[PDB]
Amino acid sequence: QFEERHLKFLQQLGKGNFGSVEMCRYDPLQDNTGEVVAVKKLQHSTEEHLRDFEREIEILKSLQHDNIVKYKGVCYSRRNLKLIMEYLPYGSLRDYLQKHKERIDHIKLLQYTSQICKGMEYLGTKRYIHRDLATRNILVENENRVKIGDFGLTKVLPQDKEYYKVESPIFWYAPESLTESKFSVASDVWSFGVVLYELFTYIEKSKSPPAEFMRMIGNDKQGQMIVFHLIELLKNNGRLPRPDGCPDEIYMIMTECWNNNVNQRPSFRDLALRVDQIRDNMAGGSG
Ligand SMILES: N#CC[C@H](C1CCCC1)n1cc(-c2ncnc3[nH]ccc23)cn1
Repeated sequence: QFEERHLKFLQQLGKGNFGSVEMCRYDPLQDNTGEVVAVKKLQHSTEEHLRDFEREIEILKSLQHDNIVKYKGVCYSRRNLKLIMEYLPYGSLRDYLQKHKERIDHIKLLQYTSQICKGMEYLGTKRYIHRDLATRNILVENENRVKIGDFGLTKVLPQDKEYYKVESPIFWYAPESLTESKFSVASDVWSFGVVLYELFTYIEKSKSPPAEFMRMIGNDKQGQMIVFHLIELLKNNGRLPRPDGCPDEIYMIMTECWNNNVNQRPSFRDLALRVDQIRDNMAGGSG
């Protein structure tokens, strides 16, 4: 779809563990008048990583939703597969919320929450598991609209099961992901609860899930024993605390998402409805 020669690098936007995203100018008219785009490429183009990247591209191209970053096309010349997507200039929600927190009230946080929920509801209709729902993977287009911005870990559920068994962001993981490496819509709901916690702490680093969990566990632990003591903590119903200023009903949603019983966690459809109702009530539909 895109031609390598016209694409001009401008600046790096983000770097993951296997890919990076660049800000580039696509200029088919060679007049520098072309659109600025975001370009994802692999750091190391091994056979494994390229096969994974191809499926990620297929996943994004199949998604069309207001709250999912827009696929544009692919670009290659010989092993230089790149994914072209719409550029969102406010960057990740983490940076945005940090910079603008004093101006972002709870009604606005719930607007972002609702948009994330509806994007995930849409993902569920395709039987996709995101596996990395966290504010680092949410992008901001404008002050009224966020989009799920990265799908590098997203899996398609197999046809015989409602879960996929597969360096992990352990402080966002459901207990069965930690113990059984099992990922499902329900483990995405668990991670969504952590996202809600991130939003209502305004991405303060001292209150981040890793900082909170390590204080609860003990900083003497490293690597494997961190995971062990996190599992024991969650099994014993230890949970992240209610953020300062967070309404109790919003914390209650977090804690329902963090149920150890997978079957007890809410659906994204129900989360979107409840968040929308809370937001409307807070804005003056109930006071
Ligand atoms: N979301 C998310 C995180 C993702 C990083 C995580 C792995 C590659 C980079 N990332 C995407 C961007 C980005 N920024 C601005 N516009 C964009 N469009 C598509 C991705 C994108 C920046 N970092």
